[PDB]
Amino acid sequence: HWGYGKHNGPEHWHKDFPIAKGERQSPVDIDTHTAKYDPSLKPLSVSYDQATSLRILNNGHAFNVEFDDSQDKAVLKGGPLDGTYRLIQFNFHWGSLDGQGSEHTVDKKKYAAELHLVHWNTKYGDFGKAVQQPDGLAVLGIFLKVGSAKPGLQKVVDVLDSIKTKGKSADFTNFDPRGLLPESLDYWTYPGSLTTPPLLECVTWIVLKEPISVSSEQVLKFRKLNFNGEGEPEELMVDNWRPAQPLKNRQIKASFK
Ligand SMILES: CC(=O)Nc1nnc(S(N)(=O)=O)s1
Ligand SMILES: [Zn+2]
Ligand SMILES: [Zn+2]
Repeated sequence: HWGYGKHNGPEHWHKDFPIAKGERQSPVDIDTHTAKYDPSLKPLSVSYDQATSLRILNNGHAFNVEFDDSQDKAVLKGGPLDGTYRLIQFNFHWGSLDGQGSEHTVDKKKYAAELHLVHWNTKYGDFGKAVQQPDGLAVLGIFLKVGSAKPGLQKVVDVLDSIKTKGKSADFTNFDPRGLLPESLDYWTYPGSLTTPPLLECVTWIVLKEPISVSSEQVLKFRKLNFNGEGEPEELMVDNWRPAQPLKNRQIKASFK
């Protein structure tokens, strides 16, 4: 089964998922001097006030917080998007050390972790259909750097102990995702893919310029999770990030100058 180890990591994925060597793979390195400022990009519209979180789960690769996506409660629109995109989940990627952990990089700079807020285009009916379309998903990427603590992330940090191993899940209601957003919504956007198998090329990536700060104690708790299931030899869940892929003549557009 795929993973992030020496024998089943990113460099091996192409054997089971040939699309890994595709034309629009993610993540990528964002070269800030080559990115094109596009004055026609509209501001992002994030409406998370009616968001309903359900559970938090350790899937053996990272941990996800899932939301009720049966209605337009938490949606993303505007920016480079056409139509309404419904929030379904958010997940993180982190490193074993503070100088690595993010998937996307900015001018080769790696951040301590990266948050992904996944949304699917409502015109497709369900998430399963959306992943088969070139404009099926919109993922909002937020960088995390170590500094002062992020109050809004603490609820997540505190519950990690209950979902320590692969397969564990816990009820996680009333979590407000607005507490994870940076102050500015300036962004870079480019057409890409999911960063984990099946690596489908169905994502419009929206990467925020401004990182959020989290404390050392907060990220330390992420590193306590396990890749393994209960009762198996312990493998700490760290470095669950995919390296930057070739841009291959796609253009990264910026909403700011
Ligand atoms: C069910 C679902 O959302 N799966 C995802 N797989 N990888 C994702 S990512 N890391 O690109 O956000 S989202
Ligand atoms: Zn799996
Ligand atoms: Zn992710």
